[PDB]
Amino acid sequence: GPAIGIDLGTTYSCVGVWRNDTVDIVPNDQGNRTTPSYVAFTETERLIGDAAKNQVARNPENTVFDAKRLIGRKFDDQAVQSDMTHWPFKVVRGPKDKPIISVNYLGEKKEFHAEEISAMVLQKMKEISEAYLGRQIKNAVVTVPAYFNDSQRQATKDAGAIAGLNVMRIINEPTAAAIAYGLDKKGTGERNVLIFDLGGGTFDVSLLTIEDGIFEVKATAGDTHLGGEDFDNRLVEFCVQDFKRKNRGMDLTTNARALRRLRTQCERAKRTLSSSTQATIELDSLYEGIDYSVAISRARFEELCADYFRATLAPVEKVLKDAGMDKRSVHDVVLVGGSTRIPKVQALIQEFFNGKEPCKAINPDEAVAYGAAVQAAILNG
Ligand SMILES: Nc1ncnc2c1ncn2[C@@H]1O[C@H](COP(=O)(O)OP(=O)(O)O)[C@@H](O)[C@H]1O
Repeated sequence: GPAIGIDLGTTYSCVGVWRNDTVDIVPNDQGNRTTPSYVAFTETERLIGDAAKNQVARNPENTVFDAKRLIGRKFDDQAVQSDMTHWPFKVVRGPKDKPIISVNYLGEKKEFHAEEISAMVLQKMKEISEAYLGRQIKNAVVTVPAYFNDSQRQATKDAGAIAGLNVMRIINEPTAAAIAYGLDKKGTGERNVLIFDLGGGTFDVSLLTIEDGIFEVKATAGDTHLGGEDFDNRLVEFCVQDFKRKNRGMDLTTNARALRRLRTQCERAKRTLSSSTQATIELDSLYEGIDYSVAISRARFEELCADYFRATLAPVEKVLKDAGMDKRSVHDVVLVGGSTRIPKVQALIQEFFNGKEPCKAINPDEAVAYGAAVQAAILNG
């Protein structure tokens, strides 16, 4: 039957399908083409995607996310132990050193492996595709980070099987993005491709070489805790200090609701500032019946996050340095990840590459799913 490509992302997931001999990226029921990689369990239901993410504050112990940071890893891994201190859900050690997520669900304690959480997300991507295409779907390519090891790959395949998918192949995220732009069929001889992938919570840079249409991952670098959320945090912080300055030292972070509402509008302000030079936050009855409003300029946003945005160019230097390649030798710079929409981030990268135009014609948070789907179709016939 038909085959699909799924980007199983750390914070968002995305699915591509084949209609009329081209690739369609599938909207979810919110009209969005990316679905949060969130699941939640209550006494009467389980929620996936936006619904799960939206109720996190009301049910934080049973709202699971970041499963991609556990999948295929061991419980006493240092990264795992570090991440566990920032998650409100419980993780305990299963037999054979396997992490187990423990939550409450339908009135009982329930245990899940990370691949079981990821299977739910994959099942959602499968369902929305089935509605979109009007048929049952089994065959899929699923993407993973280039640095994922054999155990992380197999656990991703298992998440596939658990969701009822026949995973024809697990391919690398940066390669899928390269495939989406046809880069393996563009020009003569050897082609050097840099993938710059800045998301909600992770940053990955990958340097690939293509020859005779064959992909080799030459070098990877990045930061697994830099992305869009950190930029949101900086906007929040600014607003908190502005509010004190206006209201005799009153701190808004003391109230939870005021923070959620503020964090919600900061995210929206950040998005708005990718296409406008000004954004407004205005929230009635924010803290102590105190109303709050502020005008935030793009320049101010760029200023609050200046260190972060400069820090994204260091992994670009590391992959090039590690591969013994000059930045001049890169033929395609590909922007992937929703945070690449930030004009300043695009300007920094373009400046680093001496004014070269990036490949950005495909939505950067859809490029991976797109390439996955091309590959699914090739493997499918
Ligand atoms: N227009 C925009 N301007 C700035 N940031 C954006 C915009 N659209 C999406 N983002 C950011 O993209 C991030 C999600 O990226 P995505 O690539 O979907 O995540 P993942 O890393 O899981 O693949 C979020 O932080 C979101 O705020």
